[PDB]
Amino acid sequence: PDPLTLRFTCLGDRNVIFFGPSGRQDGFTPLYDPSPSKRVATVDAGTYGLFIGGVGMNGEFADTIIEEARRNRIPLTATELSAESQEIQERLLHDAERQPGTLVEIDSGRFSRVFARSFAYVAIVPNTVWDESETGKNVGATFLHILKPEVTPHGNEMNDVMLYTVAPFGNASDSAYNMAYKATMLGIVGAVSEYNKTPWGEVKPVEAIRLPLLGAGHFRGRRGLHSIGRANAVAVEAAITRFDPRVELQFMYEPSDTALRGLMESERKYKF
Repeated sequence: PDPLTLRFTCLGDRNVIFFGPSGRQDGFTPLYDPSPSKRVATVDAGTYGLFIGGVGMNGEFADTIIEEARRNRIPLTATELSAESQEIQERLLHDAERQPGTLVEIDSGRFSRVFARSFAYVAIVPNTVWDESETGKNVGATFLHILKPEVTPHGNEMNDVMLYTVAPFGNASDSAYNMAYKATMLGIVGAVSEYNKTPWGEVKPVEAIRLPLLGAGHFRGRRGLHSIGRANAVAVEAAITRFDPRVELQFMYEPSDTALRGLMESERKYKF
């Protein structure tokens, strides 16, 4: 996948990477590289039920974790990972909702074979400023996990951080959709910002985040991809402005290049 790099003055003159098509179906970008130069945390396009598994990118995350587990000789099945990830992330979201804008935490490594430590963060309490009936439930919920070495992709120490986030369903009205999308992006960037400030951030910082086009695929419903590119672009602008982060942004590939086009439009709008 060609890492196309473009500078954005609307994002404080930051370089953003937009991976081109890979050899895989629909040019799907790999979750993690076998030989990374920096610590990239990839953001799982999560489900409203908060499990790791199933289909789409979420399924690829599960397959990757399970394959590495089997490789390192651990009895980990799809149902184990689905249920455990679900349990941990349900509990953490409850804690996160008690204290919006704060990074909450539990030592999952004490009882898990997959997760060493687990975090959560919400910019806005779900179902308060929008209705979960149109967006889906647990929208904006953002989780960050330090993976155990025995499930770390490609067995590389630098690939042992992942994120998991829940995007708004596309059939939500524009007003609610855009608002939820921004809240979600704030959750991602806020979680990283807050996490890098902790002692864990001294040892295992997130130096870049690899993002899909959130809300795409199965979460689209009837919504047009253009409206999603714009929602993402504007959400990214607000998040960068809020946290002014050092973290590098990378966007995974999908055939319509909507993530790129949305931000190109934001750049054009900013520069004129």
